[PDB]
Amino acid sequence: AEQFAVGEIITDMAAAAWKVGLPICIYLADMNSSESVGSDAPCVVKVEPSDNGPLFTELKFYQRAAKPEQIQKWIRTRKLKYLGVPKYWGSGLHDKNGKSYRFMIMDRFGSDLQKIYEANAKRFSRKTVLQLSLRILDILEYIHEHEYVHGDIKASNLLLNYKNPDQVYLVDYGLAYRYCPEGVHKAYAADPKRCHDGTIEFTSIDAHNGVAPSRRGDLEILGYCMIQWLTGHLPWEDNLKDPKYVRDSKIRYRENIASLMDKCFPAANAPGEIAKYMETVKLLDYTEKPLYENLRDILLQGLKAIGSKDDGKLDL
Repeated sequence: AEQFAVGEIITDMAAAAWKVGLPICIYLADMNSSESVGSDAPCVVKVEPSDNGPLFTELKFYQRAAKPEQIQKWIRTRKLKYLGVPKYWGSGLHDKNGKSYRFMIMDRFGSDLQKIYEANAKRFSRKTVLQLSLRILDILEYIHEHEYVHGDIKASNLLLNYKNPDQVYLVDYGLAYRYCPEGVHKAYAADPKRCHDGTIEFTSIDAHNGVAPSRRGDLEILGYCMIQWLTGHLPWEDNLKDPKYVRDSKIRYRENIASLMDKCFPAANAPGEIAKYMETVKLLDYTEKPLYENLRDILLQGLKAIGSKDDGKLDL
């Protein structure tokens, strides 16, 4: 079922016109023109059945949090170079072959980080890991301040800007969670209308305990990615078919972070900014607002330690 005739012009709810291209159900897209949509198209159009739950969830997040001017204004005020939240360009409803579809136009990207990680024999340098994590912290602060948590940070959800390999973006908000609607934090409890536990090797202890994801969970997920990226491994990676095992290790390692460091890093040679990062996340209550700038400054010490600085170079 081809949802679009290639090269057709579609108009979104605000009457903005777009041309649809070849796929990369996501298709290359661009502004309406006499010219065809090329391989170097700046946008993609995602189309799903109108009854698809995740697309609606993702679209609401994009409308609410990723308006182009909204993002630019944040970038300018917080004095960032960029912000890795993809931009929302429009959406609508598309009926084809007697069925109803929903579509959304968003930024197009280059490679995901997982392909790059694997091509590098599953290692990122300390430099690369710290630079990635600083920008992810910028992203998490932004979405958290707009009432959402992601719940599933990982390399395959991190894409490079297709025209700038030093900018990384966090994608996939189909199972993102609105933890703070109208400024009222969700209680420490399960959400019946939510099925997802994240990705098993990276997910939060909260998620393992069947509680809705919150801000501390996102920072914890990022913690586990940092270790994975630095070392090629997590301690519980042998037994991911048993979520009981994975939660148990996580809980015990949270209780003793030095033993996590000893386990994951050689000898007596563990990067202290990572330990400090995890110690800081461990102190967070379920409903508590992280001190994002403190977390960034902890990472900045890692860079100072290795003879570098936050120069924006991901060094991939």
